[PDB]
Amino acid sequence: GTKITFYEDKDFEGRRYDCDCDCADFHTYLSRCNSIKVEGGTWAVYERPDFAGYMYILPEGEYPEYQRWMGLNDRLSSCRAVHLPSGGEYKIQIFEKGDFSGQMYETTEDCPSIMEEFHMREIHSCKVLEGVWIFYELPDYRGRQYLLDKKEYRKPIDWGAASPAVQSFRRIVE
Repeated sequence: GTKITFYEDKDFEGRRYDCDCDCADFHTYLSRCNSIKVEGGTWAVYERPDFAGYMYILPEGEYPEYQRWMGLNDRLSSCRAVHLPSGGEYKIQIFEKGDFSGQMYETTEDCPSIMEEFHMREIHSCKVLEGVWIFYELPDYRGRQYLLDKKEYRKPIDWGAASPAVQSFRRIVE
């Protein structure tokens, strides 16, 4: 199936820990993480146990330093595999105001700049009609990441955000 390997040092050195299912805490086994190998699927990794703190999405690949997953540092301690619905597609509605109000935009495409495409820098509510998406605080898929996995989000706290700042978003594809 899918599998992720965490290493305490850069370049896949040092003690390691392997997962193939969700893990709410691996701090018992690894006190830091400086490189990751992801196989067979896409994973969400979290700064703190029980899927809290900053989140980073990692598709299949080798990550020999934390910068390669846009990490802030080497502090990671939980992870969840991102399950994509079989043969599914992607559609999202974004709203200018809370509770699905104000100006709406509906799209099936990745958006590297919400300002250039939709002339907004904030999203106050959202419906994911199909698929799984990532919201980013900054343009070009940078900053805080938030995982939006298919259905309704009345307020930014519902996707884990303390503010409505979103400036790019994209689909998690196979």
